[PDB]
Amino acid sequence: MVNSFSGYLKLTDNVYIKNADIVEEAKKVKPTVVVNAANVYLKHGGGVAGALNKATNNAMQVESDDYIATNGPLKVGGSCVLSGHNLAKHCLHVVGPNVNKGEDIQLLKSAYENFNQHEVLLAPLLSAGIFGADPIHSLRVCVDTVRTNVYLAVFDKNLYDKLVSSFL
Repeated sequence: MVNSFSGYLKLTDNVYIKNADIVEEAKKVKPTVVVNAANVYLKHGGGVAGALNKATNNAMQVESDDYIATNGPLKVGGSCVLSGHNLAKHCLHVVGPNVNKGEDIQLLKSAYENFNQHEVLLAPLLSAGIFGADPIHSLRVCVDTVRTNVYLAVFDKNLYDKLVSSFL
């Protein structure tokens, strides 16, 4: 079905990419699902998580603290669905491995598998940015793992251009 995502470059049958600030893109589109680059404690301090949480006026963090108090930490490679607040219907909090914590990059595939539970998502590249993985690798795993329709927002223009120009 037609959707309102605009200005994306089509990489494959199901994967699209744009140089965009995921906060602004979520505010404009109000997608059914926005993906957060979460950690196991849902402590949304920085990176994508800090930015999304700030845009919710800390409501995402308040909700997340209750989630953790009830359920305990997520697994690396795991996820949970919480409110999307003012950004989306739902936020899919997905934990990619953090290379700066020594976590196994193979868990990146498991992390992306969570996307297949949703027909359409707005998402960042998992484990990129402050999580320390190579974004080119993250994009490859995304394309080779996600079968549902995923609209990727890449914050940095230089990285966006490199991701497009190196894509196989």
